[PDB]
Amino acid sequence: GVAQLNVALDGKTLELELDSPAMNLVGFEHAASTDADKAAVAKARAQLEKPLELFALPVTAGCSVASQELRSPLFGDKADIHAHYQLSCEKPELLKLLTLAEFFKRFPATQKIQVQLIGPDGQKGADLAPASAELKL
Repeated sequence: GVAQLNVALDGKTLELELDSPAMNLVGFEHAASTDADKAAVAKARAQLEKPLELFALPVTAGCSVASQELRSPLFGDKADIHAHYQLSCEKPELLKLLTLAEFFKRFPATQKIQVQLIGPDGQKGADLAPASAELKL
């Protein structure tokens, strides 16, 4: 139950890249057949489309979404989910702490998240888990 997250904080710009097996987010590795499959896909799509909620960005930072991409056949019009987010924060000084607590609540099949961070300070790695879901930005 292992996802990657790449974070990049340069000034106003916050970039988030999630790479996860479909299993963690949707509950299965096939394309969507049954009603129960189509409803799990739609629940995951709706959640991944609200990144300020899923990554619990603090409202005080003034974060807004400039772009977001879901790359998977599950989310196209016709075995890995990629989710790319470009955010812009009016007060990025207030981004002190990234919490994946909400990601773990909304996708409880995710047991561990490997985070890479890149910032004016350099590169930083951490393994996050429901137990310790926080990372100093």
